[PDB]
Amino acid sequence: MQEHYQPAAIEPAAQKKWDDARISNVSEDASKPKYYCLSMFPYPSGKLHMGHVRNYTIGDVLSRFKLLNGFNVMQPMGWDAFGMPAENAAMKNNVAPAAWTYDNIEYMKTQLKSLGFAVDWEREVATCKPEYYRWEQWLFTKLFEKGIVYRKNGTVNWDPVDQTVLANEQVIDGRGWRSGALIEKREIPMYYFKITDYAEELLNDLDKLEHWPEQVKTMQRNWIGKSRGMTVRFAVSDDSKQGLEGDYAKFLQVYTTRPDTLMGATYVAVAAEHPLATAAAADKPELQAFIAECKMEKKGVPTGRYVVNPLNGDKLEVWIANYVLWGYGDGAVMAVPAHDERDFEFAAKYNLPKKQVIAVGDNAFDANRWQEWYGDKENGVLVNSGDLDGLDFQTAFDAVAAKLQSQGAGEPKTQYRLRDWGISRQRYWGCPIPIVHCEKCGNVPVPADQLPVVLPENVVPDGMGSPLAKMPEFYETSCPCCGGAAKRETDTMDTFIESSWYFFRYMSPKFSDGMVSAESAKYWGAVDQYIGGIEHAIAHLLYARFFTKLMRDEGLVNVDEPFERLLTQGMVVCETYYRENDKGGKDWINPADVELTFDDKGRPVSAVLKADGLPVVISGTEKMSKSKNNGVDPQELINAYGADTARLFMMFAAPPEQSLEWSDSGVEGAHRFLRRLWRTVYEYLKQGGAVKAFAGNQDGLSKELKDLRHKLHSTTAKVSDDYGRRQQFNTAIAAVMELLNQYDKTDTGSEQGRAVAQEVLEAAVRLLWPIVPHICETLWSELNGAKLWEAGWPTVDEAALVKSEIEVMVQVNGKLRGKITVAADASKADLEAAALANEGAVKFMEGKPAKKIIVVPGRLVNIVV
Ligand SMILES: Nc1ncnc2c1ncn2[C@@H]1O[C@H](COP(=O)(O)OP(=O)(O)OP(=O)(O)O)[C@@H](O)[C@H]1O
Ligand SMILES: CC(C)C[C@H](N)CO
Ligand SMILES: [Mg+2]
Ligand SMILES: [Mg+2]
Ligand SMILES: [Zn+2]
Repeated sequence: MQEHYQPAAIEPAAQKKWDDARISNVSEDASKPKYYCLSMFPYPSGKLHMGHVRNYTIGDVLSRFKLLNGFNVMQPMGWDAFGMPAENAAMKNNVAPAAWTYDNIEYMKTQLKSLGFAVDWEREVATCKPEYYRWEQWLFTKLFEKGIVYRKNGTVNWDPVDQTVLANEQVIDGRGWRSGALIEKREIPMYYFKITDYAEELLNDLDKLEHWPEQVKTMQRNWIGKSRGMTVRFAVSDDSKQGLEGDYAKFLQVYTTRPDTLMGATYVAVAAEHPLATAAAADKPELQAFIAECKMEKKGVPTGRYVVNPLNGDKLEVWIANYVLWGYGDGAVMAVPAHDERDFEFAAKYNLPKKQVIAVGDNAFDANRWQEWYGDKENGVLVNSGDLDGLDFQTAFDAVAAKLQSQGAGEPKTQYRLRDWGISRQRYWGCPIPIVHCEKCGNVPVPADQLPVVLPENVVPDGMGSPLAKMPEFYETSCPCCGGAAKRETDTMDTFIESSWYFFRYMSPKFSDGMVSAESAKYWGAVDQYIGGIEHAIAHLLYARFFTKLMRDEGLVNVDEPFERLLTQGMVVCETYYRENDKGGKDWINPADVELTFDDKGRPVSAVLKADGLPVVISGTEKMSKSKNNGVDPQELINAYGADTARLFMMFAAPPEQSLEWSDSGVEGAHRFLRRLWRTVYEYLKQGGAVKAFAGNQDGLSKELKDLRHKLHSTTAKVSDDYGRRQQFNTAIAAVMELLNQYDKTDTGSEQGRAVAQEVLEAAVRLLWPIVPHICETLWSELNGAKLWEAGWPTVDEAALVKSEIEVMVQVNGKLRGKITVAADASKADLEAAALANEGAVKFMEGKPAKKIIVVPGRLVNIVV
């Protein structure tokens, strides 16, 4: 064994050894229980950085832990290679998108292989390859036939800088998710996935996800935004039917989420476009006037027409209001000023009545001043509401529904804030949309036998709109239904399509007859463990659940939910710098290329780019990001310190969910521990070579060696709990450091000492193998001739956890009066102290003090009083 810890020697050799053994290349093996551990795959948008090291080392620790515990572990990696992240990176580096993406993939694969993650590289996928994207084109056509995918014009989110529409989940603070530019509204036709058809299932199935962070589930619940409401019909009065036709002569229909307040409605408000607006305004120019202004600030006019409250018979006047849009669904609303602030305003304004139908506790009701308990929907009971009196919100809701339905005057109605998912993009680098536009047949899907519609890879976008829209060699084609001249769709699919199903593709990435083979889907089931940032909560983590339910309903998979456990690792953060460019954007600058000037107290005041000595903007600590050019490249840390140092630092510096600020001192501290581990094994082997590890009954072992075995097996129990239940890796390392601390203070030079040292060191290197496998593999081979991954996870010897104690009898004047339990090395004075604390001795000494305390070593204490 060499004295110096030399990562450049031992890390390539350990990786070759694992690769040759094919430890990470797995099949559908029914002999071992499956474990599918997945880290969210990266965009080819730059070099990986130490934040990726944290993400992917967490996954590797969990994978290697389960591997040592006898699971069939699939841990796959691949490339989220289509769409805006890869294409924008290519354009920023003046490379064609395809050439950029494939070269960047090769660099990222080199970076990850140097880190020694236990990855099944035979399951590698690149989502920009036709072998991948043909299957999402397939699913698209299947769903398009059923109307679950559809094309429709409408108002959309337009990003003027990325020059594309965006989905609602890609608008962050009114800005595009990659550009940071303010989003505009445009009317552009788009292709949509009808995710609202699955809104109830996507909401309710969140309750299944006991092992997701509550915050992720709450964010998705609020994004879906279910509201249980009530459709309510007010019959039009017999004298207000002039001009109306059809159902609009019969009743006025409204939607409300407070049907518990229906007994308190005092008027209704109607849109300027709703038919009763027109009928009342037909002979009313002062009403056509309001209609014209309309066709915020609440303005309203009475119409003279009246409708009838179905629950109490009240006649209510219909109002035109500018706050009622002809897209409301009904285009008309009821008004309860006593319990809704908006209605309280528009009724205090126009002096419209306010009737109280809710009481919350003993709060007085002032009909002149609004209070926020008027809107309390959780702690209220109904008043002035007939047989609804005394009901709470949920009970009154169901009772109002029964009432309305008994007379056919209403029914429950659910709405959602969720809107359908707009997926088409005016961008080149993405999956082609398998649609052909025929002047005779309409928008027709490309038949399955003609998929994929292949994206040409030799395109350099000119930065002026959709490049495929300028390529008749791509879009001129024949109609698949009639054979006539037609045009391919030139919009492409958004990147989030590929990431919504890649975790199924990993199960059978070479399956050429479908998205995923039935046999492999049945074997791997769902992802047991998913690791990625909380930034994915509203987009990917919602889209992926939706796609899973789609594929299940197509009969491709048999799970309802893609990810069983989710760990959202904290962000590695570091300094950021940029310059404003002449295009109005920001050129981000790596901290390594910056020279800082400081203060008298150490404040960074100015910063310059070393290349030109010209200023840069100090932007402050922020998430390490490829797109902000602030990453620390792990390959450079590996070249200087070794991959194990990079991995150990990221696992030790904080609990995995906590933000982790970059520091060079953290790097050196991790390396010094690895030197300590190396030196500890080297010095042990130097003084006699390896021996058979202690095992079995430990009677006859010295107290110091028993204490070390207690610490050893306590440490195994703790690390096991930390990897397997708590998923906390910093405390596992600290626990092994404490074991080594005790080892250092223990004399292990004797024959039994060396046996215990071997046991300690064999356990330590296995306990740490998931975190720093290179050094642990190498040290194990110097200690022990067997294969580490065949020796398995260390076992807790419960016999080693029993404390060394003795029971001593206490007497008073010779008569035995009790029994005490003392440490095995307790002094004679500890026995005297403990014996005089025995309730038997105290009770039978009768207050008298001891005349003498006879002690027989470790057997008997005799208190003479
Ligand atoms: N600073 C970071 N700390 C921890 N995990 C990170 C960090 N940056 C990215 N990740 C994680 O790495 C995975 C891949 O993300 P991605 O490819 O978007 O990297 P990125 O640095 O965010 O790139 P980009 O800036 O182009 O979005 C995700 O699970 C993401 O949460
Ligand atoms: C699962 C994917 C949406 C992850 C992205 N490629 C990185 O944020
Ligand atoms: Mg369950
Ligand atoms: Mg990212
Ligand atoms: Zn046709």
